[PDB]
Amino acid sequence: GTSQWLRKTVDSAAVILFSKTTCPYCKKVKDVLAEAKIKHATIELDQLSNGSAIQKCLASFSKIETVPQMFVRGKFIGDSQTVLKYYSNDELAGIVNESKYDYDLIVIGGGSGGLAAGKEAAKYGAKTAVLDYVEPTPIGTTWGLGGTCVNVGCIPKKLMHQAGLLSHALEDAEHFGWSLDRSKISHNWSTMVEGVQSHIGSLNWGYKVALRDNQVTYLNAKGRLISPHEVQITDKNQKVSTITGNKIILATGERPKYPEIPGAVEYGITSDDLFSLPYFPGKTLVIGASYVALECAGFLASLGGDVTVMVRSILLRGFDQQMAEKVGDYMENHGVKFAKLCVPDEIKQLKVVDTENNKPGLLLVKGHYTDGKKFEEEFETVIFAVGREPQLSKVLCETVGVKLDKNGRVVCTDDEQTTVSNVYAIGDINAGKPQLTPVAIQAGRYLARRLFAGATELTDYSNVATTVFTPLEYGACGLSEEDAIEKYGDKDIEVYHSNFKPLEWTVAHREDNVCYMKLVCRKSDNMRVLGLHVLGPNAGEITQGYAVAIKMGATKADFDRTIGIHPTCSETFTTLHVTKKSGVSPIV
Amino acid sequence: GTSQWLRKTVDSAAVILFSKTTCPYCKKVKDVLAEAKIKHATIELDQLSNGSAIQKCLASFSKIETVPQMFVRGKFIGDSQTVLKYYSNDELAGIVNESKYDYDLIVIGGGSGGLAAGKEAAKYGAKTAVLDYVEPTPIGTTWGLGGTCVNVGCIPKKLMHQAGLLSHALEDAEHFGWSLDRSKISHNWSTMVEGVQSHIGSLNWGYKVALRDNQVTYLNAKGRLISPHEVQITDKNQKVSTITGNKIILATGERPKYPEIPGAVEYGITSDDLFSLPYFPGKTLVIGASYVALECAGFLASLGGDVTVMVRSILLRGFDQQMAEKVGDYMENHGVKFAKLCVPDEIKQLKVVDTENNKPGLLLVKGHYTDGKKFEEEFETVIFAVGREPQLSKVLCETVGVKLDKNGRVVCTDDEQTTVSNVYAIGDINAGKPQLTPVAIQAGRYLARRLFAGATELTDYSNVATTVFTPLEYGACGLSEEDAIEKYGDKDIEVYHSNFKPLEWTVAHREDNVCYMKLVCRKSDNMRVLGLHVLGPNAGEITQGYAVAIKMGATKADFDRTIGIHPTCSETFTTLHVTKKSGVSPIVSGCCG
Ligand SMILES: Cc1cc2nc3c(=O)[nH]c(=O)nc-3n(C[C@H](O)[C@H](O)[C@H](O)COP(=O)(O)OP(=O)(O)OC[C@H]3O[C@@H](n4cnc5c(N)ncnc54)[C@H](O)[C@@H]3O)c2cc1C
Ligand SMILES: Cc1cc2nc3c(=O)[nH]c(=O)nc-3n(C[C@H](O)[C@H](O)[C@H](O)COP(=O)(O)OP(=O)(O)OC[C@H]3O[C@@H](n4cnc5c(N)ncnc54)[C@H](O)[C@@H]3O)c2cc1C
Repeated sequence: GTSQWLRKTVDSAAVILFSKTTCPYCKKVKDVLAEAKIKHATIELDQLSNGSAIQKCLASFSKIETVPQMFVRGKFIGDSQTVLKYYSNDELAGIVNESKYDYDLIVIGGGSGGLAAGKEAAKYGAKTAVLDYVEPTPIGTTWGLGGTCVNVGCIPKKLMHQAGLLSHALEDAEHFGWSLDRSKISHNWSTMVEGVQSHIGSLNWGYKVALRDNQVTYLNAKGRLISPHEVQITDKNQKVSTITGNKIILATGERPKYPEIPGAVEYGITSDDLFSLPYFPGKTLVIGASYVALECAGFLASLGGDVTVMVRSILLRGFDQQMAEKVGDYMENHGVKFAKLCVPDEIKQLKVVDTENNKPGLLLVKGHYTDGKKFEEEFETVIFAVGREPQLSKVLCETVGVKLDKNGRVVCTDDEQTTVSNVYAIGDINAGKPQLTPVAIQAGRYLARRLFAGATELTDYSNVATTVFTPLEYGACGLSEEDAIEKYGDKDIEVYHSNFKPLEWTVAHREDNVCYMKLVCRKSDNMRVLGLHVLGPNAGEITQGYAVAIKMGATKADFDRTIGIHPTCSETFTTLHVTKKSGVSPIV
Repeated sequence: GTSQWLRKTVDSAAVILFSKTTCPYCKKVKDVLAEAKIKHATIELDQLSNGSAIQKCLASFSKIETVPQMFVRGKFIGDSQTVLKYYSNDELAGIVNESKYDYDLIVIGGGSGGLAAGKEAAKYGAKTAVLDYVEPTPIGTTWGLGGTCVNVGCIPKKLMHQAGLLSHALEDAEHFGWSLDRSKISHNWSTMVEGVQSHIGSLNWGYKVALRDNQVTYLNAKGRLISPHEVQITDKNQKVSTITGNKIILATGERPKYPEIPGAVEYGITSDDLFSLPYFPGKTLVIGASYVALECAGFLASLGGDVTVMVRSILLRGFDQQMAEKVGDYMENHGVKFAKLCVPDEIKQLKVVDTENNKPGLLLVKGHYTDGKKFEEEFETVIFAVGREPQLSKVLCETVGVKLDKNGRVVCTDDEQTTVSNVYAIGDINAGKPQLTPVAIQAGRYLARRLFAGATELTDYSNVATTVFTPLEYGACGLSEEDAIEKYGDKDIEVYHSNFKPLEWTVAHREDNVCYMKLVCRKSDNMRVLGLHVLGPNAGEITQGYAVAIKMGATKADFDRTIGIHPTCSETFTTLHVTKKSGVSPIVSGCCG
């Protein structure tokens, strides 16, 4: 067992040090490499029960069995004696840097997973190179280091969500005694975008510098994979180059799909454009039903905008449809108009964008309904939230032969390994993995540890909790009710559910029976909580804690035994009693 | 033992039916009892691991082994044919009403635990009586059914807390692009208390109906447990009677302590008085350092008040002390003055409460410091929050023999049983139990079930999560740091921790590195999470979910495995790596990277 583990580890590590805490020579060397500013991976043999047979199995690599044993890229370099010998002449900084390639690792793409990976690898020695190029949107939009989430994703999305939530905090303030007129108050999109952009702006820098502070060579270059070890980089002005790499990680992410219809690319905008947009979108049509679509439709509405969402079939496909229904309903009951069962045929420009005045154009959206009826309306802005796609034909020469799936995504074994043994893929592009930022970060960190630090641990992609950040938030962990029903059958699935009202809402004279949560369990299995769902404020803060207990395989009995914190939204989980089969109402 | 149980179920349950889920004549008997509006507990034997043992063992009460078998108050009343025979002759509703005592249960205290228990026992066919009487405070303040939490506790507490959060959310709006100065806006306290009371009003009524709906006899009366089964009662106009009850539930709650100093009861108020006070408190002094003390100081400050807090010794005794300091230092930095190491000596009236203008008085607070300096300041109102005492001397007639402890609290077994074998106490009074609402409700329900439903499960009192609702909230679950070391030794205790900033706080320009969270773990036992602590927004919402995993015995490995939800405050618990004994600083370096 250990024979194969050790065979892969030393071969792939850049700067590694086998050691004991119990061996004095081993700790003395750690002191030296520290004041020599050498980053190395430390395997501690006294803290492992696979280790009993390592010193004996290091005879095949260096013909010795004493600790410490420092390796550099598969080949041995020396123990306490040879390390100090190489130190007292400045020769250590020259020996560690010795490399078969330009870099131990090249990371193509500087987004959530990309950056996370490069930063970790560098910690254990790897001379790392992270490449990031942002390709302009049709209309011309670009941004700094950080990837999707930082620049055009979670960060702006949630700050804008926040601006939107505060719209109703202002309303509620009045009921709680605060003497302010909500009617007289308005929102300045422009002010808000400055705020948001300024934060993103400082995040771009944070990263840029973070890589510097980690001996990670950051290049603002478009990377192309020409051969299993060679990456072709293009700079800000066409100077083509070819750095070599030992390990390759593909972390290039996705971009927003445009529907294949006239006028779309020319007059329509994606989420890429929305977050840095100079002027308030105005009367807006969102075309799509992804969490991206409803999130954006949701915060534009809250900022006093005229918002329509065009929906071809169902909202939030993949998500639990009872909950998606309740999400959509909340939004409809609050001004988001829906064009149900409807597609766009074309987008025609009625009016151009006024820059000198900072105001949107007018656009005409021609489309049809399912029953063939026409659709025709004028919108100031058209936003296209119809899925995202990886564009790896910009990154991969087919002649390297990295296998892509039915829809253009890197097919990987469970170690994020591609069909090409030194090439790896993480994040949004790794087929079948949930497409979320902590998922990519985790995937990346755990991969760096396996490659350049001899770790075993794999990234667990199951029961990864999510939050859709709509006007009323939706938090989820585990299977949707319908999925749970297909897996272990209807008679096996019990659903304990309930409506609830945040105490903050009572005085504020908001809805009863609109906030809602449910637990989806499997009775044959002790009533195992397969799935947790909640619609209400701070849904993500609510959900996060249970994602742990679910990972650990919680049952309904666990939830019951746990005591509530009062007054909170989240507690209502701890005292759930009404099941769906009983037909009893879940209202208060 | 399996038999030991059965005896306990037949002798205690008001109305119980023994059953199988598959047996058609059980289904018929069930349906029949539902149509005749009869409430009963049920035990489905086909889903009890000791099933065939209990069934054969039933013969000692009924003489039969068949199902179903109906029992009322320990009297076996018949098989299917017998019970069907009773149903169409309509004699059934009278056979369940037959009882030796007036009620199967007298609950004394219509508060959190009392109501919770009341409603629960009632559902299984136990005849139930909830007693509630609200003793007015010194200045003469009273409220309706519900208890402390409903009228003068959690509900008004967090509602006022919410109003304090809105203050800072008005500042925040401006940065997020909204058109308001929030520098000229003021807060109208009169409007807020109308709203807060309006709600407590509807909860008063709500709970009253709830009891009636479950056929619980609600008496707005003072309850004296005069004998093991006798409860003497005084209604609205000193008219006395007596009612009997098989089993008694004490859930009388505590009331706020006062100091032994002149002027206190005369000129000062307690939290009971605060949440209905018609005038704005004005320059307020809060004497204490309990969560009530801090919370009330917190939102009063935020609501535009001049607030000083006099601490005898330490902030939040009982709570992890590192967390208590941070909690305090926040409040100080946000305009809450603290007279530290300080106790009051007396209070004197300088102006009388203008009760026709909605304006406070003026009070002289003479006090001395830990060393001598003699403290002496004026305050428009003064609020005492020095802990809360049980008034069992007002309820429990001495001659019964129910053991109280050092502090006047009912000593119970871990099945809530007092020294008098049929009397139980639950909630704030059950000594040495965490004094919280969801505790008092869990205790009540679980008790009611054990008795009248034949359940076995007790209330788990270990690792109960809390959240102090100060300006920046404090959520906590399990052992403090000074207790994890104190019990398992420094060498065993590994503390992971980290500062954080809400993404919401960035644009709004609030503090980086004031929010803090930590995980007190134990090396030997696989890094078992013994404690979780969090200072930051929505701390209640954050903590709750983890209190479930903590319960099941969570290890750091478990937090590590779990993916974060981005962007949330709570997610910082999943990537914690920095430890204390390794020396690395908690501070989040920058907008990271
Ligand atoms: C509007 C929106 C909101 C979202 N909200 C959330 C949320 O709230 N919570 C959550 O968990 N997730 C959210 N996500 C998803 C999240 O953004 C992704 O899961 C995350 O970006 C995955 O990171 P990645 O490294 O795989 O790809 P990316 O972050 O996109 O990184 C890829 C980077 O590589 C660059 N690149 C591409 N090709 C090359 C090449 N030729 N050479 C050099 N560089 C290249 C790209 O420009 C890009 O910057 C949201 C996504 C969107 C679109
Ligand atoms: C300011 C404040 C804030 C709080 N905030 C929280 C919080 O945020 N979260 C939390 O979990 N807990 C909180 N608590 C604690 C919570 O209020 C108590 O833990 C809970 O109310 C205990 O319920 P109980 O049934 O044991 O007592 P109570 O709810 O007080 O029930 C006692 C009731 O019985 C009545 N009574 C007394 N004697 C008799 C008698 N002789 N006959 C008939 N009736 C009688 C009393 O009038 C009273 O209404 C707070 C407490 C206070 C004071």
